[PDB]
Parts: sequence; structure tokens; C-alpha cells
Amino acid sequence: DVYAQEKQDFVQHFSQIVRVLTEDEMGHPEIGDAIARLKEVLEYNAIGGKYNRGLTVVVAFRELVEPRKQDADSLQRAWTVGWCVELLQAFFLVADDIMDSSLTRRGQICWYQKPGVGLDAINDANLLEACIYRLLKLYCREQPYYLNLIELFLQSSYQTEIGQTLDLLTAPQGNVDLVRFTEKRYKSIVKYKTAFYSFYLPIAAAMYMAGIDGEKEHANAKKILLEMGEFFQIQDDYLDLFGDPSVTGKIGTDIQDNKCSWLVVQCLQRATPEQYQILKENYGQKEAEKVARVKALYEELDLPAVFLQYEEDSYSHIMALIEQYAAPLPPAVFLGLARKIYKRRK
Amino acid sequence: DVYAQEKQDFVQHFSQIVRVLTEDEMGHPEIGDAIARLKEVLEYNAIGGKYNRGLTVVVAFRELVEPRKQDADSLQRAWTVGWCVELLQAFFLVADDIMDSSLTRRGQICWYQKPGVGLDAINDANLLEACIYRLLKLYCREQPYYLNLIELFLQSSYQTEIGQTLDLLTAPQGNVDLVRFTEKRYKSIVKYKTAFYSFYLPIAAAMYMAGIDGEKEHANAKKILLEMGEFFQIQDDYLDLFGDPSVTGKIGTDIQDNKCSWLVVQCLQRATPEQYQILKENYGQKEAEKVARVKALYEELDLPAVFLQYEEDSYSHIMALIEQYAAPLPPAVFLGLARKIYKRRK
Ligand SMILES: CC(C)Oc1ccc(-c2ccnc(NC(P(=O)(O)O)P(=O)(O)O)c2)cc1
Ligand SMILES: CC(C)Oc1ccc(-c2ccnc(NC(P(=O)(O)O)P(=O)(O)O)c2)cc1
Ligand SMILES: [Mg+2]
Ligand SMILES: [Mg+2]
Ligand SMILES: [Mg+2]
Ligand SMILES: [Mg+2]
Ligand SMILES: [Mg+2]
Ligand SMILES: [Mg+2]
Repeated sequence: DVYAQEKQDFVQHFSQIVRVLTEDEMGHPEIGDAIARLKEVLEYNAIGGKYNRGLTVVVAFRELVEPRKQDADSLQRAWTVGWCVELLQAFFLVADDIMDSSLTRRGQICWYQKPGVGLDAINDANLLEACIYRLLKLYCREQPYYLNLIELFLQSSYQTEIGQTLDLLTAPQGNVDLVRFTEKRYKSIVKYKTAFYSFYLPIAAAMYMAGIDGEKEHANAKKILLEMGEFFQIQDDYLDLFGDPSVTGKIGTDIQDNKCSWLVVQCLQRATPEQYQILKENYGQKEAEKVARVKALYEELDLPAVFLQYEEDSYSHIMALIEQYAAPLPPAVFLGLARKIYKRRK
Repeated sequence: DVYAQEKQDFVQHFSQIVRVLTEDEMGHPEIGDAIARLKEVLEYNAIGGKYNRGLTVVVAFRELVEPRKQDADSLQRAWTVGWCVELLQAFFLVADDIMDSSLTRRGQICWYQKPGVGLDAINDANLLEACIYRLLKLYCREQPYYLNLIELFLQSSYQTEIGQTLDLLTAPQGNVDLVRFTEKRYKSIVKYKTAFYSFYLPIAAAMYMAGIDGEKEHANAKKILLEMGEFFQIQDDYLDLFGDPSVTGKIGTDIQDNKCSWLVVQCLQRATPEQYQILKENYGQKEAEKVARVKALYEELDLPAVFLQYEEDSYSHIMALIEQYAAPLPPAVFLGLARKIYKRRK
């Protein structure tokens, strides 16, 4: 409910983000066409999601900063930093969709699949990343936490890219990769590719903005948040195959793309030798009938039911971590995030 | 000669760069495979060039810092910042080669063309970019110019990406784009895509490291350097078609790629209406015989000789700018760069 309360306000501020990021068209008109492109890229790729990561910045800031310190300018900085996290997500998704051969995202054709865009989307993606640091400069440069935020975003990006490296290394095209698909490898991939930027980053950013800079407070927050991120990525992998695409907004490519998904890991742990062979002959290939055979195997092994049980046990574990590590931060900071992600269908 | 003096020392420090960037394999072994990938990406893509941009940092630092202040640790910071510029170049080239459909670079097949790499090179490129900020943290975080360097690299990246946007917008695949190929557009593209990061960045970085942070000194340096960058990109465009590939290390794709090259701009200024039509029917297309026809037109219009004359007049103009704007910096700082770029065959 705390996310829904802030959502309209948050999305309304996108206009101002776009206006501020396109405002150099005024002083350097020679870059006009490029700024028009950047606006198109922002409108297509930074809108249409759920805004969970950016909204988390704003909700956390409200909960962590004394209300007498939530002046107009401070709140605007908070909505701007939330939008920075959304721009990071947009950078990542544009590039990921290329690398994953994806078709749709957030209910529309991926940006790179648009006629006339193609591999120029590489540059578009990187432009989105640059916009983060332009926003941080424009709004936060005189604040004591400016450097902490720059470094947090840079570090989060590095960690995420390292995860993406592990994801791509574990999933080579055209090679049987089943031996590589272990729980230990899975946990390492998702910690780096998803958990740092999707969970630690937004809460950390709010913490820094609230003046909470201590190593121990950041570490304790991290303990909760990285585990939440692991669950989130497990959910994401489950939904890639079993999610309703009218809800998720995107077609799944994990099977065709040979990915170390939580699904294929759980399949491997349960498979008879005959099933192992079915998996080997059908995984990591573009043929629709081979993708169908893998899904049928997962259903044979009751993986949906194993997921539902896992979601229950994971929720309980994260709540136990909140009891242990939330203090001295309000537990509502973590509880509002848990509510948002658990039982998520998108 | 000042570049040759520093070159061996500079390249010898690459081992240490790689060692420092791969040293977290020790403390977080779960990312071992990713760090092994990053090492392969660094070895393939950050070596084999001329190192002009990174060496410029080191030469400038030597010339701008009092010799009694060039202690071991300071010099190491200077070689590290030079390598940061080289890593930026490597990020850019890996991604550019994808976007331009290039075949070779620095004498070998482009990284993305390597079997088993492909569009995973998108992530590789971005990893190179992240390494810049990891190096700046590791070596320069306690220095008074740390924030100035972070912001300079971020800004240079943004400007470069804006230029790349103009480059791609002006060169749409499959569309006749001749009307867009003007001198004014050309000058704007190359200022952003090349001149900021290739000329202003390395000298500015050295300036900041020497404690020269003034807006006016940075502006005057910029006046020289952006014009030098324009010449450099004109040279690059000339060499794309007329350079010896055994020297340049890369096959030209500007004609096939529909680019706003200096060549096609100069062609348009000189072309009869019949020649205009030959250009229209043959430019921006992959057919080798059509590329051949454009080259033959350029030679008919004596464009090599127009380039040689342009190089002479440009050299004189840049030298006049040095006389005007070098002070109070040593003119050798700019003169050593001019010597390196003029009469360049690579
Ligand atoms: C430089 C750029 C390539 O770096 C990144 C780009 C994208 C990502 C990333 C991280 C986490 N999730 C995604 N996307 C998900 P999604 O496609 O949204 O289901 P995944 O492909 O991992 O299943 C992408 C991480 C890094
Ligand atoms: C995000 C990434 C796409 O951003 C960039 C990548 C590359 C470049 C860039 C800038 C200047 N020169 C190059 N390459 C040259 P080159 O291929 O080396 O002849 P150009 O293709 O412009 O003729 C690339 C600029 C931006
Ligand atoms: Mg994906
Ligand atoms: Mg992916
Ligand atoms: Mg997914
Ligand atoms: Mg190129
Ligand atoms: Mg190019
Ligand atoms: Mg070129």
C-alpha cells in the first residue's frame, strides 16, 4: 500500500526528468537531434514497468528521514535518485534484450527489434546509463552524500556486469551446459546479476541520503536485501516459463538461451537418468518443439509446486532475517519491499 | 620522441593493471570465471594500439608537475589514469565495431566476430568501462582531484555517446542520406564523438592531477584540443578508405555504412550533377562494386590531394591556436601531441 501511495507522484516526475535531461538542446543546439533521440529512448524504455526499484528509493527515504527534514528540495532529490535506479534498469534491459535474443518487454516489442533501431540500441543503452550521472550532478552535487551515491551506482553497475558475465559464461550457445547448472553456481549468478542493483542499491541510496553511511548498518541491510534479491530472481526464472505473458509483459527465452535458470537446476536435482537425457537433447535450442519438451518435463517433475513451496519457505527465511538485521532501521522499510515482491505474478 | 621515451614504461604497466583488476578472484572466488573473462577481454582489446591517448596523460603529467613532486606513487597514479583512458577507448571500440559491422581492428578480427563471443561483447565492452572507475577508486580515492577525475571521465563518456548518436542518426542504414552530409553537421559529429575523449580528456586529466583546476585554463586548453580532435577524425575518415590496412590495422566500412565521412562531404561540395547521381546510387550499400565506384569518384575529384592540402592548412591553424592559447602551460604539452598526430599514417 505504501508503494501505491507514492506511485502516481513518482511517475508524474518523469516529465521533469525528461525536461531536465533534454534541456541542453537550448544551449548546444547542434546536439538537438541526439537529444531528441535520447527522449525517444527514455519514453520507450524507462516507462511501463512497475517502478519497484525506483519507488523503493522514495518509500525508504520517507521512512528513514525525519519528517521535519523532508523539505521540497529533499523530496525532489529522492524522486530523482529513484529515477536514476530506473534508468539503470533501463540501460540493463535494453542491452540484455539484445544479448538474450528477446522479443518483447513491458508489453511491447523490445527496442532493438524496432525497425531502424537494431544494434544502434547498444549506444541508446549506454546513453541511459550516462543520464544517471548527469542527474546526480544536477541535483545532488552540493550534498554531503554525492560521492557516496556516485560510487554506489558505479559499484552496483560493476557487480551487475560481473553477474551478467557469469550468466553468459554458464550459458554458451550451441553447447550442452547441464554440468554447469548447480545450485552453488546459480546462487552466485543471481547475487551479482540481480540482487545488488535490484535490492541493495535502492535502499542503500536512501540510507546515504538520510545520512546513514556506516559500514555495519550497510552490511546488515545487505544481509536481508541480497537474500530478497535471490528470491526475486528465482521468481523471475519461474515466470519466464510459467508466468502469464499478458501479466509479465515479456516472452521467456531461458530454455532456448541455455540459461542456468532455477528451473533447470531444480530439474537436474530431481531427474531420473532417462529424464536427464530428455533434458540434454532438448535444452538450449531454438526449436519450439524442443522448448515444449523441456516444459513438459518440468511439469512432470511438479516444478510449479516445488516453486510454490520454495516461495513459502523463502518468505519465512527473509522474515527471520528482518527480525535479526533490520535494527536500528524501521522494519517497515524491509517489510514493504517483501510485501511487494512475494506472491508477485509480474 | 617524448611519446617513444615513455611508451615502453607505459606498456610494462599493463601487467600491473591486469593484476590489480583481477585480484578480487582471491577474496570472492565465486566470481573467478568472470574475472578470467575480464582478463581475456582486457588482453584482446586494450593492447595493440598506439596508446596515444593514454601516453598523452603520462607525457602531460611529466610536463605539468614539478619534478620534485613526481614521486613513485604519483607517477604510478599517472600511468594508471593513462590506462583508464585506454580502457575507455577499448570500451568504445568494442561496441563501435559491433555497431559499424566492422571486420578487423588493430590487426586482428574484431572481438565480437570471434566465434563464441558475438553479442556477448556488449557486456564485455561495459566491463571495460567499469574498470576505469575501479582503477580510479583503487589509486586516486585519497587525492584532492578524485572527484574531478570521476566527473571528467563520466562527462567525456556522455559527450562521446552523444556524438555517436549524431553519427548513427546521420547514417541510417538503407536510406539515401546525402542531404544530411554537410560541413556543419560533420563538425558537430566529430567534436562530440572524437575530440572530447581523444584530446581534451587526457590532457585535462593530467591538468587536474597537477592541481590545475581552473575553468579558464581548462577552456583555453579545450580550444586547442577540440580543433586537434577535428583534424584527427578527418584523418581517420581519409584513412578508412585510403589508408594502408597493413598500417591502420582495420578495414574501412564508412561507405558501406552510409557515414557522414569527411570524404563524402568534400565529394558533395565538388560533384557535378552527374557525379552526384553516381554518389547517390552507390553510397551506403554493401555491394563491393558500389563501394569501388564511390572510391573511384573520390579519386576522380582528387580528394587525396584535397586531404593533403587540408592537413597542411589544419596543422598551421592548430599551431596558431597553440601560440594563442597554450599559456601558461608549456607549449611542449601541445606540440608533442601535434607532432604525434600530423603526418600520421595510422
Ligand atoms: C552491460 C549490460 C550488458 O549489463 C547488464 C545488462 C543486463 C543485466 C540484467 C540483470 C538482471 N536481470 C536481467 N534481465 C532478466 P529478464 O530478461 O528481464 O528476464 P534475465 O535476462 O537475467 O533473466 C538483466 C545485467 C547486466
Ligand atoms: C556506448 C558506445 C556505443 O559509445 C561509443 C562507442 C564508440 C565511439 C567512437 C568514437 C570515435 N571513433 C570511433 N571509432 C571510429 P573507427 O571505427 O575506429 O574508425 P569511427 O567508427 O567513428 O569512424 C568510435 C563513440 C561512442
Ligand atoms: Mg533477459
Ligand atoms: Mg539475461
Ligand atoms: Mg528472466
Ligand atoms: Mg567504427
Ligand atoms: Mg563508428
Ligand atoms: Mg573511422
